[PDB]
Amino acid sequence: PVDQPVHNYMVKRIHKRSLSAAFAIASEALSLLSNTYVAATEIDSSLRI
Amino acid sequence: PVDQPVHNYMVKRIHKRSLSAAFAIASEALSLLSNTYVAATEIDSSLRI
Repeated sequence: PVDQPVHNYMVKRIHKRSLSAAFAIASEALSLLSNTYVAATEIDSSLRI
Repeated sequence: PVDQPVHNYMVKRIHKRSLSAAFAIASEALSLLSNTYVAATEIDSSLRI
């Protein structure tokens, strides 16, 4: 009668990372971009696509 | 904010080759070829083939 069980209690930290990137849009790109949000019979489909 | 993409634009030259060969026809050969253009009951089939 000398044996007893033992339990371990370790805990782990969560830590913290992130991921970032850049993305550029031109003035002509935003200009022809804005009309495709209201795409209709106007705003030419070839340049839009 | 120092990351920007870059695109590469290389173009290829089409170049130009050809291939040539010789091929001879005898006088008897072409003279018999002329009669086979009007192949009929005349111009014998064994010599024609």
